[PDB]
Amino acid sequence: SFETRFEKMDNLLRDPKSEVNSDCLLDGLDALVYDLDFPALRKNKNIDNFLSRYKDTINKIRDLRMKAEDYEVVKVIGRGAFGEVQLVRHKSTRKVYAMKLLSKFEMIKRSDSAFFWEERDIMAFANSPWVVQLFYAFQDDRYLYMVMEYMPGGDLVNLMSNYDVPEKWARFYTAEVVLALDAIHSMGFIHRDVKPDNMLLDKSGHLKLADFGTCMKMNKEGMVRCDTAVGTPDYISPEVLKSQGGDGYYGRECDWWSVGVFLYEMLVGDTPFYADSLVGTYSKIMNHKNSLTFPDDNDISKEAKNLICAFLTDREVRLGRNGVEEIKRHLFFKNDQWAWETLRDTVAPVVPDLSSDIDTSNFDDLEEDKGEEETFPIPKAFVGNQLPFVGFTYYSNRRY
Amino acid sequence: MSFETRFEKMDNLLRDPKSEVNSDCLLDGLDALVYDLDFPALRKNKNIDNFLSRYKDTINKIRDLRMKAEDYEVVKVIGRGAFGEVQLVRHKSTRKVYAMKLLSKFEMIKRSDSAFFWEERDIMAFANSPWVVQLFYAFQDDRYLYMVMEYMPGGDLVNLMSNYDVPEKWARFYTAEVVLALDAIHSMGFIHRDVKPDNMLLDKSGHLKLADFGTCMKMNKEGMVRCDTAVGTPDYISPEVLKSQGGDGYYGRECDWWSVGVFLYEMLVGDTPFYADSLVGTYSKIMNHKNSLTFPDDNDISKEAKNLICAFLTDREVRLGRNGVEEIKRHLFFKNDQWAWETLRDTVAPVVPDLSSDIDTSNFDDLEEDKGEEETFPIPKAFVGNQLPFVGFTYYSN
Ligand SMILES: Cc1cncc2cccc(S(=O)(=O)N3CCCNC[C@@H]3C)c12
Ligand SMILES: Cc1cncc2cccc(S(=O)(=O)N3CCCNC[C@@H]3C)c12
Repeated sequence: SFETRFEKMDNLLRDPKSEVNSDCLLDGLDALVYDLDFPALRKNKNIDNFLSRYKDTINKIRDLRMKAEDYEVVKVIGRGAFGEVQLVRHKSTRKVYAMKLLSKFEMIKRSDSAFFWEERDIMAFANSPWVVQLFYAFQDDRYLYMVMEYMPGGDLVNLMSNYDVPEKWARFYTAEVVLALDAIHSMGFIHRDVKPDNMLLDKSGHLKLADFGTCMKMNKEGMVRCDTAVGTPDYISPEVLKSQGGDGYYGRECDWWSVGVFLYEMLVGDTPFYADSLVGTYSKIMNHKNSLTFPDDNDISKEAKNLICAFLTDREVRLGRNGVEEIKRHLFFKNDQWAWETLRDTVAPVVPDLSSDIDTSNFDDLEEDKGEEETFPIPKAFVGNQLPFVGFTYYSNRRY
Repeated sequence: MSFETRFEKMDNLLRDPKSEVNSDCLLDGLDALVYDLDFPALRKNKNIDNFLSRYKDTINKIRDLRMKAEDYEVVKVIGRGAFGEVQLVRHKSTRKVYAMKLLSKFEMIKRSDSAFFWEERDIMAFANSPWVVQLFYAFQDDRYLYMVMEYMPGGDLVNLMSNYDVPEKWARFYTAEVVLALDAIHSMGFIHRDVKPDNMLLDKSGHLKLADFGTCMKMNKEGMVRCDTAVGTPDYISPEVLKSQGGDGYYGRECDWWSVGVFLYEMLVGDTPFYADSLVGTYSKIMNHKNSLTFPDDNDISKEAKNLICAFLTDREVRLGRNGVEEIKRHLFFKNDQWAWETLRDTVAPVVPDLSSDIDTSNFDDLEEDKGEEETFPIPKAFVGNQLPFVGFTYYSN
């Protein structure tokens, strides 16, 4: 019909998940103008006319869309591999966020993933108390921007470094991680990178999973086919570490192995497979059968040792293989202060004491500025470097 | 300005029909970029190959839902333009009848002329005047631009002048309707620059509308325009525009009234006042208008008609219409006892067309057969950009 078509079209223009909604269409034009405004291409008639035809229109567009100078930087609080994360306040709304930056030139310069899509999709739609929420995402010719909620409590690395964690606490944080990963699994994802660095606490002291740069979608059988290893040297599982072209076909059990490494560190004080070098940890992990030993100290309860061992073993025997419910039924979690279905409603072991909306005490000092980072080379001919990052924007068509 | 304001100002721009960043214009820019990149030589670049591979399923579906050419059923060819034919069509779904104009993209690029359609698209779409032919829809593909307009069943004034010896009473009516039609186009801020019977069409009631505006321009601060172009049909073109060969000339809107004087002269005498065999001879007679403008040895033309034709066919600085349009209306030639200006298009027309159906094309002569195969674009080796001058043309109505 003539109306059914006009309707179907209006869906693809509004739906927050359309490949061509207002966010994607306003980006596509913004990408073209950016990737044409070079004197070596201005010699072409069509390009020179097009840029002069849209010059006044495109400068009005960029002044109205969300841009970097809309935010007031307060302090740098994190360093990612591709860009820093800074505590900012929106100049107009006065609201405080944690803004993440991603250098476009850097990611294009050999980072075989285009990973930002998976993290943008989860943090924006997950709608879970265990997942850090993405509020806005925008871009320009240099960086990608991810405006997320600020976690004032800090990461679990900072907590472990300033405390000797007792079992009561370890039980709480391990249980909150288990529910956090089960929520990510329900979305159809294997995390592949579970570690304290990616765990942050809110203003109440409860745990959330920040960063999802290594998340991948499971198939119908619930497995993942990968030819290259992914993760962190200490927390990586035996099957993900030996990932090769011969197969490389693992399930979600690898995530629970990392939770066992996480529990071991909170009690013992060190990683279960520490070494003098980095490549030593590798041999120690592949030989987990004989290398996994607890130090001579009576303070690790029988149950704690049992769970850590139930996680740190071969995939086929490893606990958590028959669903997440057999992990929750474990005796280590058997306590008398909370229940699973009401855990994030109970009072946290360490409640943070904050002075203001911008209290950054739980975050160690960084440097700021660094000068100016070099970006893409000025094109001689049409390169089209913004085409990969088209439609990353999350502003005009957000889900409410 | 607040954040709630900045967000909403942006959101309104995607629905505003006058906006250059409206939803249809943004959809054009993506539709275009896929055409001007999908060549096996440019697939070597991965940023392009990856961009095209993502929007495959998507851009194919977009080009399927939007208004396309096969949505209309062609009934008969009724007109021919420089860049493509104009055909009477019926929309297959709504069953409504329109006159659709076609413009070959490749042709406009080849002739180095792809910046005139904007002025006509803007007027016919927003003019909202009984004197202006209305544009309902405008869409495109990789080959032509499309302009869906209201069909004028009355035919052009050329066909009327060829089948009748136009009496003064009629000439008075049609000249007055042109004067009001041009005054409406002037109020929008435009000088027409191309007033002739070919561009005048009658509706089903027999009243005049200006169709085709492919040479209109926006007037500057003093209400004038500086331009430099060639000459197409110099029979109606004024002295000032002819002296503007280069861009050294600044002319006002009084050039449009000169053409109205040529229009009145033709309706009565029977021929153009400065006609010649060659194109350079027509020009020479226009420049020497003080001596070439004459009248036949038959006093069929009244005193008033002679006066008005002379008041229009003189130097710009003395030409009638310089001191506004009101001094033209006050002229004694128009002094009649049939109508008044403010109610003219409500009176009965001198020639009311007799129609048989919604597709009666009797007032339009049959048109040959173009037959000439349209040439296509050669496969690029770099970025050519043969779609950028045609982004933002698509337009829908409510
Ligand atoms: C400090 C911080 C504070 N508040 C919210 C955050 C949301 C995502 C990431 C961070 S972050 O910790 O800056 N961050 C990115 C740097 C790489 N290391 C992983 C880690 C999760 C936040
Ligand atoms: C026949 C016709 C019939 N109905 C509506 C029309 C609207 C615009 C142009 C035409 S048209 O006359 O086809 N036309 C274009 C060809 C060049 N000459 C100018 C003239 C106005 C219409």
